[PDB]
Amino acid sequence: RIKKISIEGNIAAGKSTFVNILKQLSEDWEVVPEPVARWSNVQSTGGNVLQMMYEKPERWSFTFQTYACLSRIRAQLASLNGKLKDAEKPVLFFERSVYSDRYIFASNLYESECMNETEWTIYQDWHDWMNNQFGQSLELDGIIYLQATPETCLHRIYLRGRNEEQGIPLEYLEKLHYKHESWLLHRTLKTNFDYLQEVPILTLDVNEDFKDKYESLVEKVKEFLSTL
Amino acid sequence: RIKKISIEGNIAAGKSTFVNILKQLSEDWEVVPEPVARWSNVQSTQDENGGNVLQMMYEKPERWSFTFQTYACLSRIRAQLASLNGKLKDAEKPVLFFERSVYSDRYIFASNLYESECMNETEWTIYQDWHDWMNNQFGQSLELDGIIYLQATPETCLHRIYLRGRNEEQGIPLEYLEKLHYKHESWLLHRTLKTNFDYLQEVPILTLDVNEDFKDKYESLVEKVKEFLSTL
Ligand SMILES: O=c1ccn([C@@H]2O[C@H](COP(=O)(O)OP(=O)(O)O)[C@@H](O)[C@H]2O)c(=O)[nH]1
Ligand SMILES: O=c1ccn([C@@H]2O[C@H](COP(=O)(O)OP(=O)(O)O)[C@@H](O)[C@H]2O)c(=O)[nH]1
Ligand SMILES: O=c1ccn([C@H]2C[C@H](O)[C@@H](COP(=O)(O)O)O2)c(=O)[nH]1
Ligand SMILES: O=c1ccn([C@H]2C[C@H](O)[C@@H](COP(=O)(O)O)O2)c(=O)[nH]1
Ligand SMILES: [Mg+2]
Ligand SMILES: [Mg+2]
Repeated sequence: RIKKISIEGNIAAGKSTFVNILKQLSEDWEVVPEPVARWSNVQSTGGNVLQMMYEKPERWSFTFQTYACLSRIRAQLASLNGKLKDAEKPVLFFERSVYSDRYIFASNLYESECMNETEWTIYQDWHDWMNNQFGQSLELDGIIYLQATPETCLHRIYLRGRNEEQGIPLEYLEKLHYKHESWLLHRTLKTNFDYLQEVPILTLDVNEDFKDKYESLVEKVKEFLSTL
Repeated sequence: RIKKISIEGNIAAGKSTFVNILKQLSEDWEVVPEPVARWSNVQSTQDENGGNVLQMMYEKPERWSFTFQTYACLSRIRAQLASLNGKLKDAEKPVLFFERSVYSDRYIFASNLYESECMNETEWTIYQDWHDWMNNQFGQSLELDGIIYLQATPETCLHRIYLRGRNEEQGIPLEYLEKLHYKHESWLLHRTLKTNFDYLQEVPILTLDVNEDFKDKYESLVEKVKEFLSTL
């Protein structure tokens, strides 16, 4: 019975950065980071299935997207049962969606011919099902679109220095950025999950370095939150 | 209220052949076959010609062992779960026969493919958690009440595989069948296969020797089933 909100955007736009700005001096706010740490070592509930994916996508992209998405829905679900339901005015923020996996990233790869048509049918059969009983409660109350041009994104992918993702072309980020605008701005993107069409969208321009200029966005979120 | 019973055995032992003799036998009896149909042609799940993932897994197992086993298990979990909600729930002595359980998927077919090196370490690591957590979530509904093992020599299975005519599996070596036979015997007969799900060790099994052609001489066996069920 908490306000579940997704912090969405591109590769190193600054999601995890703002997620940690929000984790701070907000007792009624706790964040759920995408398991990009647990995708790096694949062990018992290591091996790098993200690097394997980035390396031979026309091979591991499917195995990966499946593990990636499962790890999300596992962590997301588990967070609420525990944590702090008792607090009076709670908000739980999710680094990425279960939807962004299927509709922006896994779709992207399929189109980029990394996912065999039959790999795509399976992924979808799987996803449309995982989010029925497990992603039942786990439904969204709002999405925060951290907008950043693919241009800055690329500099900030290096600025990070994550080696698996250093061989990323602007053209890739560019093709992602378009799936984003199509989903969260223009809203031309059509999903199987029909409630998602109506839910709110706070667009924030994170092109301008917000590391020590966070105080404005946080006001604009506190606003967006009063709404829901 | 619904008794759940697994019909287990090696490839082409006579699971469906046996399960259809019992489906006819009573009104309070119903079967849940394995979705080999949706594996042969992978479709978009529509209600009011897709690839063959089983053929893919066969011709190049290095590549489709994991992909198939995941789909295979999902489709099973999906199908089974569906049967319980069906209209036959209100009856006196209603049983359910399942063509293979979610345990044979992992502990026989998936594990062997990992032993045969077709599926890599991290491919295996992923499978297991997935199968664990997924199965554990909403687990109570699917617990078996008993298992029926249809015992046939790997050579009988090779004959029945040929008797069937499944193009894709017409290349299955004796050794493959021989390997799977050992994993069934280990689990369902010698009862030495340790599985994560602990309830299993306490479920009653009924082993039958389908080495002789039962399409005709089924009378003896059924009566055994009937009495095995009276003791559940
Ligand atoms: O105001 C900011 C926010 C982020 N970053 C850089 O952006 C990356 C962090 O982005 P993050 O991983 O948080 O975003 P996500 O990957 O979740 O999109 C790193 O390179 C940071 O140094 C930056 O330089 N200034
Ligand atoms: O006593 C028997 C049992 C089976 N079969 C044939 O053997 C093949 C494999 O049987 P089935 O599909 O039932 O085996 P399963 O794969 O279900 O264990 C089929 O063509 C059956 O008609 C047969 O001729 N006689
Ligand atoms: O559905 C997803 C989600 C994430 N990623 C990868 C992209 C990034 O390299 C890595 C971490 O995400 P960012 O925080 O860098 O966006 O996750 C995918 O490939 N597919
Ligand atoms: O978990 C499974 C289940 C089935 N099969 C294969 C073996 C058979 O060729 C076919 C199913 O038919 P029978 O098991 O009914 O023979 O799928 C597997 O490899 N793994
Ligand atoms: Mg990240
Ligand atoms: Mg069969």
